[PDB]
Amino acid sequence: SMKVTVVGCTHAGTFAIKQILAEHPDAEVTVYERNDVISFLSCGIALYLGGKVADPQGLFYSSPEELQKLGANVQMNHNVLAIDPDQKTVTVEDLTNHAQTTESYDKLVMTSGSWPIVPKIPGIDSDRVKLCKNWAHAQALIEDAKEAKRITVIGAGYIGAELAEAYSTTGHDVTLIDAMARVMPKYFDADFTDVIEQDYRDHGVQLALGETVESFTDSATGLTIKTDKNSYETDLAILCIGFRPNTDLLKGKVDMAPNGAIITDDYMRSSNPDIFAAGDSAAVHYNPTHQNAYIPLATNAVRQGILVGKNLVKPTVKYMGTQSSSGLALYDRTIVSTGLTLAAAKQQGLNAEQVIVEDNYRPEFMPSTEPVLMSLVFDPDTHRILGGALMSKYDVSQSANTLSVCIQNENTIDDLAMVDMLFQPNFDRPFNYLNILAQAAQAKVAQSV
Amino acid sequence: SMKVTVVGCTHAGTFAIKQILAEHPDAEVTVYERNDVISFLSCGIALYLGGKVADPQGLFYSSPEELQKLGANVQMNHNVLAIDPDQKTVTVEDLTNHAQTTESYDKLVMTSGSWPIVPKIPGIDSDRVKLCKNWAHAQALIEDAKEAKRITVIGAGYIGAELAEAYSTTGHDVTLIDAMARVMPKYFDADFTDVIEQDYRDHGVQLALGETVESFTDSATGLTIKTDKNSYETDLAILCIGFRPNTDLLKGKVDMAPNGAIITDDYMRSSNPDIFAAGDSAAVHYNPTHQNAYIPLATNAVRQGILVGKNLVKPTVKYMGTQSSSGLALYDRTIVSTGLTLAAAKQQGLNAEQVIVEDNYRPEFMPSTEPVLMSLVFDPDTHRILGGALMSKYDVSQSANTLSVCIQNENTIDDLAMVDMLFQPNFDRPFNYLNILAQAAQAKVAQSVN
Ligand SMILES: Cc1cc2nc3c(=O)[nH]c(=O)nc-3n(C[C@H](O)[C@H](O)[C@H](O)COP(=O)(O)OP(=O)(O)OC[C@H]3O[C@@H](n4cnc5c(N)ncnc54)[C@H](O)[C@@H]3O)c2cc1C
Ligand SMILES: Cc1cc2nc3c(=O)[nH]c(=O)nc-3n(C[C@H](O)[C@H](O)[C@H](O)COP(=O)(O)OP(=O)(O)OC[C@H]3O[C@@H](n4cnc5c(N)ncnc54)[C@H](O)[C@@H]3O)c2cc1C
Ligand SMILES: NC(=O)C1=CN([C@@H]2O[C@H](COP(=O)(O)OP(=O)(O)OC[C@H]3O[C@@H](n4cnc5c(N)ncnc54)[C@H](O)[C@@H]3O)[C@@H](O)[C@H]2O)C=CC1
Ligand SMILES: NC(=O)C1=CN([C@@H]2O[C@H](COP(=O)(O)OP(=O)(O)OC[C@H]3O[C@@H](n4cnc5c(N)ncnc54)[C@H](O)[C@@H]3O)[C@@H](O)[C@H]2O)C=CC1
Repeated sequence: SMKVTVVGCTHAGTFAIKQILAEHPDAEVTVYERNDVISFLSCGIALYLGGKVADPQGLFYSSPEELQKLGANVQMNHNVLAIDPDQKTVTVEDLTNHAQTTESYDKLVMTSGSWPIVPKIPGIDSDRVKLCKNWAHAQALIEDAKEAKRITVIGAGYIGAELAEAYSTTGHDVTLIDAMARVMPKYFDADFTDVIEQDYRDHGVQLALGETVESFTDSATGLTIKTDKNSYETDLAILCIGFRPNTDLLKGKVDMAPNGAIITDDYMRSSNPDIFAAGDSAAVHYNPTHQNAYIPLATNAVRQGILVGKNLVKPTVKYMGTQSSSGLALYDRTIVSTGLTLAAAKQQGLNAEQVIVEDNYRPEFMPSTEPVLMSLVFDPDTHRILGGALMSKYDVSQSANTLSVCIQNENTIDDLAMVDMLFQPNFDRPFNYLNILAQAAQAKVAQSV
Repeated sequence: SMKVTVVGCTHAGTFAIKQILAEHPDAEVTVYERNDVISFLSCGIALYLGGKVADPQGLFYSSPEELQKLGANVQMNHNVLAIDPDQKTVTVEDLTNHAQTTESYDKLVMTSGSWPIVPKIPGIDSDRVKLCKNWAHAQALIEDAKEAKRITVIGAGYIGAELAEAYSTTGHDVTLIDAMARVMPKYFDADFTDVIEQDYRDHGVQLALGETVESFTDSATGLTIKTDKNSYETDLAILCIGFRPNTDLLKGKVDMAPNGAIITDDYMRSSNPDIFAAGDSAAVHYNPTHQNAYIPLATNAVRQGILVGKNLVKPTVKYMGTQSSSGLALYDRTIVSTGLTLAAAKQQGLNAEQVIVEDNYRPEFMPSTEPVLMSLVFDPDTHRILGGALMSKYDVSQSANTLSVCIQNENTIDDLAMVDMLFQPNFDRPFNYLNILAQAAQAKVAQSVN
């Protein structure tokens, strides 16, 4: 029978394994994972630190026992040391007693994920510099937070943004550093991030944008962070400056993007037809540009894991690509986006324009309403939608998924301007705010004629 | 200059006129409207009666003066008496002095909308039987609600459902009657309406489903509504049993559906190439069946009005059809749908199956969460999505628009099962609840193959 080795098991491995066992229940699935847990939802770290998670065990949705019971041979506390695609073997280390074994496989599933970027900076080994990725890291932050009044968050991507918000609302003195000039520059245009930065300033967070850490130095009173433009004193520094694919086991053995992301076909197969990849080990197929990209999100892991299982024996279900839809909640605002920002489209040489629209999401005659700030990015010539974003105190998150479906189907601003959407004054004006947004894009293109 | 006559101006006429004047500023636009107002949002009636509207002037978004300022010749309080397409004339009555005039047109915009269905029943002329459509009706209801403790709502469609809830939450004794066995049968399947009906009962509303009124009889202490199965004593009856297209001016003169809805091409042109129709006077192109239908919603009026304006001279923008997406809020529940119910699909002989899924919309580890009851209706062979619905105390209304776009693009359950949707625990589980819904449809189709 078919022998399947799965390297790594947080989310992609978990979904791949369950899918493989459901659709090929004779297969012999072995999974290796360095940790002693699986399925930890790292989104819960900031939620716990912000006082929003009562029981942290609720942040796990599966377990080794569950996978074992389903028919998998589950090897926790094991570190895969080598993969030999020519001989189709893996060499593994039991972390409890150091014992090494070598095993054969017919199909290998590379769900080894990512690891935080850790720059080579003097002092980075300090006990006061911590990572924020897995359950081990979360437990350390849960313990440190009590004694750490002053917290420096290094990196203002999604992780840093959520941490800075969580610590600031729980009475800590927060400084937020990013190398770029704005917070979350990858995800929103300046009209959005200007508003978010002002929120941070209003809540007492110190912004240190356009700065890179040169050194960490311990002192009698805490940790000294020297940037190229300033020096900060802190009790705890959290490093969250992005992800690096954890794929060295296959470096030089399968096609990879420059950063090591495994390239796959539409069935999640690597350049080696017996080696699949899913999750943060793999590039995504990014529909707005029709290019490979590396934008690691749990949504990719659960989908690609399922596809590995469906395609393990022969191509069966095509990968649909992604829009990299994403969002978060900060200080009572919902902020969501999908596809390209205008900044990114222009940076990549694409033909792109944008409208920004601020409207109340439902009529003023209602008992209450809320402004929603909206962005639509489009090709001014083909009118193809390239991306969009929404921000409101009203929960507009579901509208980013509507835009995702629009992009998935290559819809234009003219489609979105008139496509049927319901009207009821509890929810919107006679035209939905997404119709209104696209109508403003029409008006921009028409004025350009 | 091109001469344009617009018959009727609540919403579709308003949007057509603004679009015409913007795209052809020189055209001479004359609009006739029976009432003395335009742009009244009838959705505000239930809201006002429910105590949710402070200033009812906020329920108007435009005005005769605004259209006049924009260049229209606005003839309020005028009633169009005749339309002769062969001669391209309209005959009109000034209601203030009965003066009639006849005018020529190059293009006519039929935005005459609809009127409530009023059946031929003994006693229906009573002062205690009221309509619930326009601003005149609203003002009458606002006055009478003060004294009438017992309200009978005749018709459990959207209007009736919202009225019953509005009156029930402001201290009235409400009885809700429908000829059909369920409330809102056109819009949701029984798993949803069973829940809504229980909601009405829990709030003291008396349901009289599967009953038709035989007579209204004034009695010593109120009005007696006689049905084929019971009798009810009320202080006010509201008749809201559907809309009829108000199209008699053109009956015999342009192709119509059996109920009088004007059939249009993809440019909103009637069978007479100089007469356009938009709004409740017109049929919609219903995408799930690819057939004409009559499902009057304000969403159609605003869209078709715009399209009339863009297509008045030459075909410029095609009509995309509709899924008839619709929904409402009742007792803290958001309830939305798009496309076909299972019941409707099978009543029309379509090949169709359904999955019902109830899940919390976001993870249980959050400080709160809410169940969402979901339905997906689909062709089990092609996998095409035919319709869907969601119900939750969390505001899931936007998800009905996601489904609408899925149907607009002829997407399948397999598309929806995997299409990219964001994950953040403030909003959903790793898979969005719409992904989860379609994955359950996938599981149902898989079980039926072996
Ligand atoms: C704080 C934080 C918050 C986040 N919030 C969100 C959010 O809100 N929404 C969203 O969509 N995404 C979010 N993400 C991203 C999401 O968590 C990741 O995309 C997801 O963890 C990737 O899943 P994965 O299974 O592919 O890889 P991983 O989670 O990285 O796990 C891969 C596993 O492989 C193991 N492994 C690696 N090498 C070996 C080896 N040689 N031998 C044995 N085992 C090995 C590792 O121990 C690891 O456990 C967040 C991430 C973080 C850190
Ligand atoms: C209580 C109520 C609540 C509603 N709630 C919603 C909701 O929440 N969401 C939604 O999408 N839809 C809702 N609707 C439906 C929506 O209001 C209608 O679809 C909309 O009014 C149709 O607009 P219209 O301009 O095409 O037609 P109409 O509003 O019917 O206006 C047509 C106009 O033409 C005039 N007219 C007719 N004949 C003549 C003539 N010979 N001469 C001169 N004038 C004439 C009439 O006076 C009328 O003003 C609701 C309707 C009602 C009654
Ligand atoms: N709500 C959501 O969707 C969430 C998803 N994630 C995703 O997990 C992955 C990792 O998250 P992040 O660590 O925040 O990565 P990120 O890619 O989202 O942000 C990294 C930030 O670090 C900055 N940066 C890079 N190098 C730096 C340096 N030397 N010094 C200072 N700043 C530097 C970058 O300008 C960038 O803003 C991302 O793909 C993220 O989208 C994580 C948390 C929440
Ligand atoms: N939130 C929303 O979308 C709303 C939109 N509307 C729309 O306005 C239009 C008219 O609204 P409604 O009057 O509610 O029509 P409707 O078509 O929604 O419902 C009419 C109801 O009356 C029943 N009925 C028909 N004849 C009857 C009879 N002789 N006796 C008793 N019951 C009878 C029907 O079974 C039906 O349930 C509809 O198209 C509606 O969708 C109106 C209010 C709110």
